[PDB]
Amino acid sequence: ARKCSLTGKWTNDLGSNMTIGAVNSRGEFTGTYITAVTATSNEIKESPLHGTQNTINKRTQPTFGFTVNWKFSESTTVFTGQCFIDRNGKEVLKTMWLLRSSVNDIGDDWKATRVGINIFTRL
Amino acid sequence: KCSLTGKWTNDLGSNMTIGAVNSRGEFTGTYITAVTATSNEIKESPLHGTQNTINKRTQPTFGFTVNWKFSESTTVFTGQCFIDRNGKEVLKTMWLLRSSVNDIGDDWKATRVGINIFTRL
Amino acid sequence: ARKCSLTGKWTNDLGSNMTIGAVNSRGEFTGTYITAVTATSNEIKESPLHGTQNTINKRTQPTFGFTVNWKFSESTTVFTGQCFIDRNGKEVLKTMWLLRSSVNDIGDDWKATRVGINIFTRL
Amino acid sequence: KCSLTGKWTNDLGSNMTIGAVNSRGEFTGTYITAVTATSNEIKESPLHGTQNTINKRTQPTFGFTVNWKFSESTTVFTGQCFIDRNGKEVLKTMWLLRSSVNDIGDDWKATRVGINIFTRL
Ligand SMILES: C[C@@H](OC(=O)N1C(=O)N[C@@H]2[C@@H](CCCCC(=O)O)SC[C@@H]21)c1cc2c(cc1[N+](=O)[O-])OCO2
Ligand SMILES: C[C@@H](OC(=O)N1C(=O)N[C@@H]2[C@@H](CCCCC(=O)O)SC[C@@H]21)c1cc2c(cc1[N+](=O)[O-])OCO2
Ligand SMILES: C[C@@H](OC(=O)N1C(=O)N[C@@H]2[C@@H](CCCCC(=O)O)SC[C@@H]21)c1cc2c(cc1[N+](=O)[O-])OCO2
Ligand SMILES: C[C@@H](OC(=O)N1C(=O)N[C@@H]2[C@@H](CCCCC(=O)O)SC[C@@H]21)c1cc2c(cc1[N+](=O)[O-])OCO2
Ligand SMILES: *[C@@H]1O[C@H](CO)[C@@H](O)[C@H](O)[C@H]1NC(C)=O
Ligand SMILES: *[C@@H]1O[C@H](CO)[C@@H](O)[C@H](O)[C@H]1NC(C)=O
Ligand SMILES: *[C@@H]1O[C@H](CO)[C@@H](O)[C@H](O)[C@H]1NC(C)=O
Ligand SMILES: *[C@@H]1O[C@H](CO)[C@@H](O)[C@H](O)[C@H]1NC(C)=O
Repeated sequence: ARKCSLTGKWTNDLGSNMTIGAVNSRGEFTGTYITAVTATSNEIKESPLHGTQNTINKRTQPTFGFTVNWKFSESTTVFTGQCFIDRNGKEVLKTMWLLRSSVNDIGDDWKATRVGINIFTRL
Repeated sequence: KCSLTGKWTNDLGSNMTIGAVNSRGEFTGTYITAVTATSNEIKESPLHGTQNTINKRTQPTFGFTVNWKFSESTTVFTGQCFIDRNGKEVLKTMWLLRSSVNDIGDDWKATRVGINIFTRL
Repeated sequence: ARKCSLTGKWTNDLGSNMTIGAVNSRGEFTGTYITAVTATSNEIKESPLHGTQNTINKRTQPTFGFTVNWKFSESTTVFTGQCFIDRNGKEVLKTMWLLRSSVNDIGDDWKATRVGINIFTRL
Repeated sequence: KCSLTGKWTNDLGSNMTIGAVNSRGEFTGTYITAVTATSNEIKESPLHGTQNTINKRTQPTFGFTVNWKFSESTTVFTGQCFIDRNGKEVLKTMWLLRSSVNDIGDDWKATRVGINIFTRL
């Protein structure tokens, strides 16, 4: 089997793109995310992400997580999922995400977390 | 003025340390979990994340990833740092726990979800 | 060990309340929910809920699911959890929920779902 | 005009039928899943839920619970029925799969999360 590697430029059906740089010996990587959609009402900007891939037993399809530090919103998104060789032999990232909104009041914390999936292929 | 830096615990008795948050909002930390979904022995594990600095909010949101050192799994946490008028701090978060599955046909069952509330330890 | 039963009036820390009726032999139940808070700009009203308790292997601490059909918004929330006898011998419902907002456009689907917990105790 | 009533399938080839939706928005249905997290043999299982009828929207939200007949688990699904200019419908949902745990101490790991997209026939 190929190893599924995170390093590279990725896209989803929507056409958001993200670029992940080299993954270091501690499993750390950095990258940038450019979303095609927003919950905000200002200009979208390219935002950094930082995360780690899990290296336990050196799996060829490893899990990973990362945090996107949005540069245009007070929110944060975290993604986690796994790098798979898909049925067609291509790498695919199968992820899920939580988008945390900023709320003014701790009484509103209950409504601040949205959840979804995101599936990425190489661009 | 709600800062992520410090030692934190939850009601379960898991603890977390977080270091200085740099001017880009990056921090690293450790997480020692009281419980695992695994049969392995727990080991303190590193975390890395960022705090959101847009508009220098006093109660910022943030995310981090815990890179478990006794499992093939990864957990992410996101939430917000609340600070009351005593200056008591609370991090209210939700997490996704991603297990490693051997086949892509099992991906659907690989992601668990929950909350974790942390106070200063 | 008591059987943990869904039937009864329940509250959470926030003071939202819920009443669940008799659970039938097919494990169905009906009730009502009054939420203390809301994410819409709308006026809050008591709303019905309908769900089932799982009765496989007649467990004393069953899982269950229910849908709240909000009467004051176009939203729906589903809750699922388990009815435990807690360490102190009280019943407790430990649940998680998904709150589905109505969006006007399919392209907004990605952001229509919030997630949370709710812990109920008998009122 | 987006109606829930019908037989539905997803990319995995799970199927679901939903019957008539009454004037209170209630419906019942069945779910035959292609996959399971369990080691039991899958059996068709009943589902019950409601469609939201406030402002009688063309693309209403709805929820339902699947009462699995081969597991101690329960799944809830919630989402929205979308209908294109052509009359082609799709149900975009997310779900929580609650496992049964023996002790309240394991509750934190009992809830899995996912999506499911259904189409007609
Ligand atoms: C599930 C969804 O996820 C994404 O691809 N998403 C993106 O690429 N961007 C949004 C991001 C929001 C950045 C926000 C900052 C803020 O608003 O605070 S986080 C997940 C979502 C998606 C949305 C779509 C879509 C296809 C997909 N998808 O392919 O997964 O088509 C129209 O909208
Ligand atoms: C919801 C729960 O969350 C946690 O605190 N959790 C932990 O501190 N540990 C587990 C972690 C699992 C490490 C695993 C690596 C692997 O297994 O693959 S991730 C979230 C959960 C929790 C449980 C409790 C509690 C308070 C909280 N809480 O505040 O988060 O009191 C009684 O039990
Ligand atoms: C986690 C949270 O959950 C609830 O209690 N929730 C409620 O009782 N109400 C909201 C409901 C919203 C109905 C919305 C219709 C619409 O807006 O579209 S859905 C579950 C959530 C909660 C919020 C709190 C709190 C304690 C808890 N809790 O104990 O879980 O203290 C002050 O705010
Ligand atoms: C995300 C996933 O979800 C499903 O379709 N699912 C199913 O139809 N079956 C599993 C169910 C198992 C219930 C369990 C009883 C028990 O084990 O306790 S609940 C949701 C999931 C899915 C998987 C796929 C797919 C498309 C989708 N989808 O559209 O959601 O194509 C390849 O595999
Ligand atoms: C993603 O990359 C493609 C090709 O580089 C480009 O045409 C598209 O606009 C990019 N998406 C965004 C949101 O920038
Ligand atoms: C958390 O720290 C406390 C006291 O400092 C300690 O007794 C407890 O063992 C720690 N929890 C874990 C899982 O290490
Ligand atoms: C919960 O019920 C108690 C009545 O016992 C009531 O005082 C409280 O306000 C109720 N909550 C709501 C939202 O009605
Ligand atoms: C779904 O329906 C199709 C035929 O209509 C059938 O071939 C398929 O096996 C069904 N799926 C399951 C899981 O029963």
